[PDB]
Amino acid sequence: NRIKGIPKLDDANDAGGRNSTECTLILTEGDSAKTLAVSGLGVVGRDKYGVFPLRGKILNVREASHKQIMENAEINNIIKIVGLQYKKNYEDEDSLKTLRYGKIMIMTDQDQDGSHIKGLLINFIHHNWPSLLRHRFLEEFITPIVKVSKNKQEMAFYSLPEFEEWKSSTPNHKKWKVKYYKGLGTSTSKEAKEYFADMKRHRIQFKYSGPEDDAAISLAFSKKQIDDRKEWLTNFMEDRRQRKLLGLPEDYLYGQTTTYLTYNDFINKELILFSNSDNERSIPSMVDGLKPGQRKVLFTCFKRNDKREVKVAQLAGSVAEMSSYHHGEMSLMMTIINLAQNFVGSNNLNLLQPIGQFGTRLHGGKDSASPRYIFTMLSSLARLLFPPKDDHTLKFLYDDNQRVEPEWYIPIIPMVLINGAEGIGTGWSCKIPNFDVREIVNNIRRLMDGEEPLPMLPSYKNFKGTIEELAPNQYVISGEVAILNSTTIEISELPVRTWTQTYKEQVLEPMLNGTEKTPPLITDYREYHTDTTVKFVVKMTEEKLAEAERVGLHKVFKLQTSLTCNSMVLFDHVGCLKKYDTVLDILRDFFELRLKYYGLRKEWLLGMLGAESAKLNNQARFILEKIDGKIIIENKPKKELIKVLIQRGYDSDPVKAWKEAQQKVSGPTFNYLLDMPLWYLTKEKKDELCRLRNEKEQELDTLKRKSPSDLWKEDLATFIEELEAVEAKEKQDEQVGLPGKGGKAKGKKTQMAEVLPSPR
Amino acid sequence: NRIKGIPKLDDANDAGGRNSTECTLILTEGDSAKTLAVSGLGVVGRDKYGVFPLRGKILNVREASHKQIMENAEINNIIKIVGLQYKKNYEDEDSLKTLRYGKIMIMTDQDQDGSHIKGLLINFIHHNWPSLLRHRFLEEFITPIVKVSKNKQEMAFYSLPEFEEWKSSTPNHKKWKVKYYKGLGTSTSKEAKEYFADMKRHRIQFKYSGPEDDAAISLAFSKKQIDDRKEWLTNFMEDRRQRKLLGLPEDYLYGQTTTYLTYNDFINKELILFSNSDNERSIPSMVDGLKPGQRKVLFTCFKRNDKREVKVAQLAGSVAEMSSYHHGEMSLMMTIINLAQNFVGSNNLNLLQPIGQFGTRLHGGKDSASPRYIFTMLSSLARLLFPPKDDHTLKFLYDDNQRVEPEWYIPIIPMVLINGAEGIGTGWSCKIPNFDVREIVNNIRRLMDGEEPLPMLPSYKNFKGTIEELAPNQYVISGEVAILNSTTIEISELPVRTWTQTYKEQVLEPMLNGTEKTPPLITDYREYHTDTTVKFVVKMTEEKLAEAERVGLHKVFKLQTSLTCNSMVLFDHVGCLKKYDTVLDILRDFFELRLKYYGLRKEWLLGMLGAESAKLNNQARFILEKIDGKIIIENKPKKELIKVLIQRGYDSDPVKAWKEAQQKVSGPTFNYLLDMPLWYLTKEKKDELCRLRNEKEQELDTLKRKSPSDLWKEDLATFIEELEAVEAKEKQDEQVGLPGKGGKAKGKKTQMAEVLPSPR
DNA sequence: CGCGCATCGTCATCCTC
DNA sequence: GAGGATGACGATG
DNA sequence: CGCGCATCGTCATCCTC
DNA sequence: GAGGATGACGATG
Ligand SMILES: COc1cc([C@@H]2c3cc4c(cc3[C@@H](O[C@@H]3O[C@@H]5CO[C@@H](C)O[C@H]5[C@H](O)[C@H]3O)[C@H]3COC(=O)[C@H]23)OCO4)cc(OC)c1O
Ligand SMILES: COc1cc([C@@H]2c3cc4c(cc3[C@@H](O[C@@H]3O[C@@H]5CO[C@@H](C)O[C@H]5[C@H](O)[C@H]3O)[C@H]3COC(=O)[C@H]23)OCO4)cc(OC)c1O
Repeated sequence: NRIKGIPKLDDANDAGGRNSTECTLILTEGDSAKTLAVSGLGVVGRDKYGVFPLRGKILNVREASHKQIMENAEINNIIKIVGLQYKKNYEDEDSLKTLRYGKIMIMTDQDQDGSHIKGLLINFIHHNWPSLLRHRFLEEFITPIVKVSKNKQEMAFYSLPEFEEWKSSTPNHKKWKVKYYKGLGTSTSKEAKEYFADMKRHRIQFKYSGPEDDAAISLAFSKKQIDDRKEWLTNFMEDRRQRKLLGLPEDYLYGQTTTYLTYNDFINKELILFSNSDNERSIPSMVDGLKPGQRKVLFTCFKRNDKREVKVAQLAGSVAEMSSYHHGEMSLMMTIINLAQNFVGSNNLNLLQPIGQFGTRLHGGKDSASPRYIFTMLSSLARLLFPPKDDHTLKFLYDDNQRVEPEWYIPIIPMVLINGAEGIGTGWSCKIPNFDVREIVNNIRRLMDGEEPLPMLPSYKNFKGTIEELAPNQYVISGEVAILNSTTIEISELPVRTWTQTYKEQVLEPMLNGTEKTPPLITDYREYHTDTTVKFVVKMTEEKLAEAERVGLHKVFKLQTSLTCNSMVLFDHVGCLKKYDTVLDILRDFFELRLKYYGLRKEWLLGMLGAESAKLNNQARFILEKIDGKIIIENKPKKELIKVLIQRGYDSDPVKAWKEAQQKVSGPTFNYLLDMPLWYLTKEKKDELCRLRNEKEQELDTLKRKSPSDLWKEDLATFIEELEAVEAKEKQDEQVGLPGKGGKAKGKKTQMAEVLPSPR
Repeated sequence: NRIKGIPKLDDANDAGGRNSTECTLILTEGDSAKTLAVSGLGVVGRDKYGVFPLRGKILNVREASHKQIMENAEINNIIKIVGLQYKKNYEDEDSLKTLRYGKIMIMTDQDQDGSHIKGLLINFIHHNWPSLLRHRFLEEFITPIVKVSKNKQEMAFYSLPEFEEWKSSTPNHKKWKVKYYKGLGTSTSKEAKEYFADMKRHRIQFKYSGPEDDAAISLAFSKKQIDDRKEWLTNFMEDRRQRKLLGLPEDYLYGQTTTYLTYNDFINKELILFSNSDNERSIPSMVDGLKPGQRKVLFTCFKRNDKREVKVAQLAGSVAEMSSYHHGEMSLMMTIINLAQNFVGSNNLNLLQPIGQFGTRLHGGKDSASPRYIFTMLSSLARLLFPPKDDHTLKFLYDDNQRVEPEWYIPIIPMVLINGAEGIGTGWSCKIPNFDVREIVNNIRRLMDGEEPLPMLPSYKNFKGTIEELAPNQYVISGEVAILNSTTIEISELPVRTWTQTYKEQVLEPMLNGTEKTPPLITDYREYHTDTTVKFVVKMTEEKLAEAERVGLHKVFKLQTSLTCNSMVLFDHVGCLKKYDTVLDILRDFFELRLKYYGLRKEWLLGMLGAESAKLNNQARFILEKIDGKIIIENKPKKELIKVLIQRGYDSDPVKAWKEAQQKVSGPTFNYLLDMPLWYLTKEKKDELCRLRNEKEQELDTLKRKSPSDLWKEDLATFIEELEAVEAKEKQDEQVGLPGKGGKAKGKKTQMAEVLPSPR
């Protein structure tokens, strides 16, 4: 009785023989954990140790079809390794002895990712074998997350709140050399030996008491308890907000040694952190509409200038190095590719430039090449969207004592209304279609005036399809068809979410031949597709055309598309989630949040210009004094020079003062009055400085004269000019994409008016 | 008759039916070529087009065992796709019609890599079916390498000599916008349409006339014609040297349209370039002993400072970006890993620092983690090995109008004698064992004195094994065994090339049990292996120990290792290959090449110090003149100031003069006399400058007084101090690697003296 | 260096007793 | 006792 | 994101009629 | 003619 199916399994010495109850099956996530286990178990033993590497997410068997259960080979092989039988109750001790193993130990990192794997495993086990949750069948192995060392003294920490309490309870901080442990590649064999030297500290079992815990086990895995999970997340968010406001430290686990672990606290304390993290990283906020990955990428791009092009794979490492990215490399490259996509039906305004094959509009749009095959370059719109002067507005986080990206940004327009926010998280989701960019400026101007803004319509770049709204939060999108002759027909325009391969396989194949129930509808079809436009030389029987007209062209060819927008939940500026009703309310909230910052920017600009103004004034006064002549330069000591500078009414460095009043808002400094070359002593330099000192005075007087209003329009004027330039470049690209072919012929076309089923 | 084995094959419409002679099978290297073909053939057609992607190198069937032929599944599937039969002659037209295809078109890039694939394919076909080389069975598809564009005017170029002739024949260079085409990811569908628009230009067939060409076909594929290939490479190298000396341009192919292609020119012109490139990139030179990949990595590392650590995957992109690396990413990361390995038996002096798991000495040393899992940091020895002042000695290449790495370097010691040169190329190879680093300094000192240097012995870091040389260019290496008791035995030291897993599987398993012919030799064994040391608690019958002693301990346990060093072929400073005889001759040649550069460095340093010396002298004179006072600073025009500076004997910028005399070796410049701040007018600055101007004079007088000799020893003194510091750090690491265990017990040990078989 | 299984939740079709 | 067969190998496809 | 086949040539074992 | 079943989906394992 031995396993020979997969070679990756570490067959134990007693796996299949005597002492089946003492056989231990270890599940290791990822693949580096397998190497760590092979390197570490060489000292402890090999008899009661069978290691199996894990791939990743586990298929949820609680809600799946019978065909779906037999799909993943690995899940099926788990039974072959263990020996489970669905139609047999494992209640008697002999039934437990029958199994090839007696205990299952799973090990994960201190991150929240392992919580999902543990929950999926508990679901897979309890869904068919609840009675096995009381016979010491499951246990857990843990790892450290951070270690401090000073003078050969090490301390173990397994929780971030534990580390925070250690910092709050110990004096002389920044003395213990700190070392983070984000992944498995950091640990070595010498550390694994110490890890396996103490089993009572890491090898911790579980405990089950009362059926009520099973309800919690079902809480995160029931499709009928969505509102219950919503209330659960709401209670947790309220508790966290109250604790942060009161400043009381939260609770954590693994403070001292533990033998068992209750399921109720296990669900209420560990998996909830993964749920909160997934929700924070999945859906963007309403202020800037940017996800944390896009935020890190854009911040790293802002860090440099990037005048020339740059590789994607090379940029991903630079982003991960400074943004503290700890989610592999594939996800970041995928996010960069999604930011790079700008074809029709995907986005309306990108932050990069299309260089290479970023996926066409024919086959899924995901047929792009390797990130190193393709190149990229920053766009010119980002400079106007995020002005650099806004760097002094938001407060950055402090991780690793490093200046990192902020929590959000302040754009000139809501990005959710221009690129769409499609986020799927726990408790809620977000799906907002695109709109027109030209109407946004008119709406903002009308709102600045104080009039009721007109209702908007979902628009797309390079899309001539009309959209009519019958019921609120519901939209119908149809394409355009051209009838050249009573026999020939051509589809002019396709609606959103229409891929060439999918539409072909789902429409042309059933219509071409006679299916099991439908006669062959079409007689001929051709696909002269260009890079962006489509062509359909399709022939049809004239008699069948009348029936198609009576039924409906959009109905027969399936050109109609219905969408509903109800999940208007976004992260507020504070951090809460509120289900919204209309777009205009979101625009008004953004307008108020933006109005709050005109005074802040004005206060930051006011006085800052005055600082350099006074500095130049003092420099000019020093030059005039030198022209008159009182300060002897004949090897005078610096002490007398500083004394004269103080006695003659010369202030210190204003830039130093503004820098000092930034963290929380010897003696005098006069380096700037002595770091000036002799070129200042020339006539031309003095003449140009005499007006350079007034060039700043003009702007200072204008700022003292101008109001906080009338600035948004002046800022938008340059943006509209740049947008017209970008549209001219797009028209030039269309001229480049012009082969020299003839224009589309005019033909009869109609749009069907679907009866309103009064849905919702 | 259809193919259903692999889904990757693009089944043609006529593949298996009528018109078998007209069926065309296309072989595409890599995987991007398959996407390019799918994107391009959509316009031309799909009936007579069957595309198959290629994996890479092809197994050589001309010299392989019968078992080896049936190993690669892809090679076997090639027959299933085509329909070849080994025991059937395809001479009659009906036999050609029987095959599923009539023509084979292969396409590769303009690089030399495709030449190897084409040669392997020609070998695979001709080895069993020569008669098929005369019936239009094979053809070729080509791609561009570079394109120029200006004012909507494009020109195609397929050869680097063609591009050189175009540059030499056309005026107004740097006007046509150039675009390189190194790989397949650069080309787009719009370019593929133009590529397939002209078949007569790219689709070129072949021609065979006379059996003599077959000899050339065998020349690059015969294991008995090694000397013939050596003469062939020698003739080509001599011809290239003569053509470069005479300045005559070489010959190239694809100048005009061609219908056929002779095999003789095909072998003598295209594959020879791949052979030369592989030979240039495989074996390092004798001057620095660094391969081009190591050279690019080290140059990129020199470009930056790298005070902190850095990732390997992140560094690889930065190396590829500046060094013009066009060989993927895996090879560069593998080269970095090889540079990072410093364990016993691999290297003696690395250029990096071990951070992470770089592979242990237990399982092949190739069990390291992902390049992003591990970190790296530059060592401190590189600063002394390659002084920055040597940057003005060698002339860098000019690729893409960019300053790139040089062709070689000038180290203080020959790297081949400290890290080994193991290169395998066409025509020759190189395998040089390691030696002792301490003896190199003594040998160099003795050579500088003028005495005959003592013979050296191959040494290794942390290796106590003795080596005795009986015959020249031959070495015997043995380990050490400890006999604790008449029954117990332990192996103290293992010889070079001894891996724990391999030695165990090849020695302990046959000795433990009774094999088909040998009784069980050992009775027990234990493996208490540490990170570096080994332990063997092995028991043996006392009676069998006497027989083992009579036969030989090194002989029975296979502890002896024999190696011969005969391939002493290295690239000379000129570029030629000369088979060397002894190491001392190599040391003398390196000593002469190094002596040639003392005068060059002295000439570069002489005058350069004088330039800043005169500059500081002029600055001090200007300060003294200002103390006396003649130059009025009252808004005087710059023209009068320049006139006074000229009339008072003040020279221009010497740094500008040295910069001008570097490429081939308004009016005056006085910016440095006016770019000085007022701090120079202070007493302390003047007092410190009065001695700073003489600090350079002291070194200048010392250089004028010192000789070109006595500099190498002074340079080596700091290097020996740093080497002692590095060895102290290694001893500190050994103290870190000290668990606290007891020392190895003293025991009887012996080294066998093998009889000399007088080999070679 | 291309190959491949899933998660959270929301919704458009869609088909049969 | 000697010649064909088996792997060691290091950059690249 | 780990999985896997080869090339150029040189040489150490190595084993059987 | 209505309710359970099937995929669309976007960041990560
Ligand atoms: C191999 O070893 C491990 C794999 C993984 C998974 C994974 C799992 C897979 C799988 C593929 C992958 C792969 O992701 C895939 O990338 C693809 C690239 O973008 C587009 C094309 O499509 C993506 C797939 O949607 C995604 O699934 C890995 C990337 O990083 C991960 O986290 C992924 O196909 C089969 O099951 C986790 C591990 O432990 C931490 C492992 O040890
Ligand atoms: C998948 O598609 C393609 C693959 C290739 C080969 C390749 C071929 C392989 C194969 C693996 C590989 C892989 O290299 C492997 O890296 C490994 C990593 O370092 C150590 C561990 O061991 C190396 C292998 O020795 C090497 O073989 C590719 C890396 O870049 C290449 O050039 C390699 O295993 C099976 O056959 C070329 C192509 O066309 C351009 C392709 O389209």
